[PDB]
Amino acid sequence: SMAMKATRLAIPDVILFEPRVFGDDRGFFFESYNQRAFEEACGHPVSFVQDNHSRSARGVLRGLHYQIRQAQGKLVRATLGEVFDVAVDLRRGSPTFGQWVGERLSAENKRQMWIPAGFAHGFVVLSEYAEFLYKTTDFWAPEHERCIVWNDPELKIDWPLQDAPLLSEKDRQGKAFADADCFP
Amino acid sequence: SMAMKATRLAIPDVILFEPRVFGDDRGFFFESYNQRAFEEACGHPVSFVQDNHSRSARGVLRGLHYQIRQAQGKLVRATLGEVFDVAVDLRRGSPTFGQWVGERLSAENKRQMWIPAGFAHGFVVLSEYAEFLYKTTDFWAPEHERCIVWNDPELKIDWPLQDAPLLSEKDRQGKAFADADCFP
Repeated sequence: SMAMKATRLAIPDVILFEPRVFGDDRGFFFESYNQRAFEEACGHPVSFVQDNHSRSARGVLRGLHYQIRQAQGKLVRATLGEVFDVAVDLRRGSPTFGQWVGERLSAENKRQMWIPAGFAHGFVVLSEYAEFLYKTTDFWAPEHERCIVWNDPELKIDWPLQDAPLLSEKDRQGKAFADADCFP
Repeated sequence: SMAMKATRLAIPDVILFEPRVFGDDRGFFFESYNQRAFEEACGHPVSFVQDNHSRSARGVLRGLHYQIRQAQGKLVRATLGEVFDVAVDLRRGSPTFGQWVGERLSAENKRQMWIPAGFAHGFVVLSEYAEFLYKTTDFWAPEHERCIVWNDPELKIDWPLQDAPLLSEKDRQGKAFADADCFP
């Protein structure tokens, strides 16, 4: 069925993609996205309207973000460095509501995650510096972004970390999972 | 067009040659290679810089070899015994990427295969002993040879075998087609 690997995770709708590479470390070529494979993989059509690119230093943790209005699916990867990327299922009635999955994505391993509408998203940087890019199905609007605090006790996420995250004020002020409005 | 038969296989760039023989089993003469016929057959110039000769016993399977750097076309035959020789297309964008073809080459049938740059190559010995020789367009460098495991499930190669291959450690440690770096 492919020519990039696709693997459903503990939470099935969340998918990990692995591009096939051609060439080697001194020259290589790879497909970072293929509408056909991606749609066959996720089982439905998708339109990406915005691409976002960011750079953040070791230990920066941007996180537990999601928009309830102007909801968005996100396809994320690391073109530089290594992050641990996390997805939380906040879908009304989901059998896996309140569950999370996480994976290391890096420029070396070239892995990506699709995180559908209805999930909260986050990552922490593990390398000296990380460059993160994602494609979304709708635009990032601050007036609509909610947040769940990274270190929430019930989610009890396994941050491969071992040093306090450098968080933004906003993310520090994150809501407790218990108090979090979730997705219809 | 000839005076050795040339036949394109299911994967067109891979060619099977059959020399015309003169004489018989108690004396015979045949042309194992003719720059002119070969170039007309394969459609472009070729230079061969190294010839390799090997002897291996029944069931030895040396395989799924290719070099991405110092890439090589290979023209192979059996001067003694019988092998089943296999070619796998690993060319970025090839319509037949991930496809394979195989043929029995022997000292008796005198058949040969041209396996261009961009393919992985392998053979298993079917006779008591086999002597294998090939001409390549660039030199065998171990520091560059990659390998796909002979019994890969997706390639699902039809090894006329019926007994476990005696493999080298290296070939045992072969990569899965899925994880294999391929040719730009």
